[PDB]
Amino acid sequence: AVKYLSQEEAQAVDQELFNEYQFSVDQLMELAGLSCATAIAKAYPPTSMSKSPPTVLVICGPGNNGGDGLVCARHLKLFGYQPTIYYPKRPNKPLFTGLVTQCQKMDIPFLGEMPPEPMMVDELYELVVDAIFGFSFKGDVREPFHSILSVLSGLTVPIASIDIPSGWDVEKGNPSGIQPDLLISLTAPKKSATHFTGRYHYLGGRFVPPALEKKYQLNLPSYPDTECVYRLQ
Amino acid sequence: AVKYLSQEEAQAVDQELFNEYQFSVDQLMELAGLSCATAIAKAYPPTSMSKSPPTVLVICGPGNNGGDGLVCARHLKLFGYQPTIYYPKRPNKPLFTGLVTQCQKMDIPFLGEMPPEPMMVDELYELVVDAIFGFSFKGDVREPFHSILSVLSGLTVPIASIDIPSGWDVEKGNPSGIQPDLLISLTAPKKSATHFTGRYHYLGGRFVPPALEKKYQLNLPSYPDTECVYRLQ
Ligand SMILES: NC(=O)c1cccnc1
Ligand SMILES: NC(=O)c1cccnc1
Repeated sequence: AVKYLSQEEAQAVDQELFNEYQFSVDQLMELAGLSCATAIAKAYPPTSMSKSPPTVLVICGPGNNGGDGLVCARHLKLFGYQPTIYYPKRPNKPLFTGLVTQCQKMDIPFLGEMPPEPMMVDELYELVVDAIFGFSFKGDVREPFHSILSVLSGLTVPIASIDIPSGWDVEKGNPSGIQPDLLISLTAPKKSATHFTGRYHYLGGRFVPPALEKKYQLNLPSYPDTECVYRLQ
Repeated sequence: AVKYLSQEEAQAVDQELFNEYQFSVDQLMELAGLSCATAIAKAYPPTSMSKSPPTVLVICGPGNNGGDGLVCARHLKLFGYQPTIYYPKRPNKPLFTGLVTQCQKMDIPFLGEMPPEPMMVDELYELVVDAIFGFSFKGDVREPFHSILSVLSGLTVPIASIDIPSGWDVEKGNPSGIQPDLLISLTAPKKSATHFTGRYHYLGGRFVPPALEKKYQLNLPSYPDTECVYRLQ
């Protein structure tokens, strides 16, 4: 029975990965990101899609979720998707700088603004990746995010959330939030992930050292062969 | 027809990845490394192996090949292998520092010395990963490497080379060198890889931007679905 994490649990575990075990943020983000694009490509394969190539909106927030998001975009390009990225609040740090520019020399479009009504989103993108807020977030959804979140939960087309449905109280979830169709739990799943309603819940981040796994008695599922994602249930 | 690279070609391409496209060395090394452990796990699966868990020697040199090597070790642990690492000449830089310590808190053994005769190697390890020298190397195999290379080409058990069979003149190859059974070409394959004799030749490093691919007219094979490795022929 794979454990779902308290907010403090996760941040400590995260803590070790950078502290004791010395994974750089570069490293794990790439894999977080790779896991994401993997999950998505599996969930919703291009063959099974309605356009060639299949369009996806990646909506990246200001912290790390954004990061994973950007990686994910780029791998999904590689995987055959035609992503567009909207990245409103960008911190001025080489990491995020780097990932942006990577995406840019992938001929990945960035949008300067969110289209205002969900119907136009639905019309321009087959899948929306929610890269806004992750575990460590603690309410106070400032603009423009409230406004995007607002649009998002109006969509017909499905949303893929990275780690957390943005704006779900990380433990509470949110009865009235956005209800994404795929939730890629990274590292371990989060208490909120029990409120998850949709059709795909992959786990990702094949990097937990078994010592860490036995520490925070995670009972991780065995990933198959060489995969970096596992479907749940 | 996938192009095999001149030494200068590769280093320029590499050059762009860090320059124009701004991939950090952290990033691409992880994927290089992940590709490697992938290739190996596929080539030689634990089920098909003779011990449980299947032992592997990873021999890491002083430059980047070593790096990929160390990553690879750790992913292969994750993949179900029981690797040991011998890492004689270690540069004092946080990158390599980091990867070591990662491996260490994976309960991965490091050897203090190379066992002297290949028969003992054969007896203690089912597969030897050659993480010594890559493309950019330019002869003058200094000790202890000549001595290890010497042991290596005496082995019964198979060798997996990362990017290059260490001590093959990167273009010439080496008729009388080590003759590894799996060669994981990273990014693109190298002129020497035409002299390759053994049974598995995977290509790896799913990160080439198609602009780069069209630039250095690489004609890369399409990786399947979400894989980070392709078997050749
Ligand atoms: N965003 C990440 O890289 C990450 C790292 C560890 C746990 N969860 C997510
Ligand atoms: N060692 C690596 O990360 C690498 C990067 C680019 C090309 N080949 C190998």
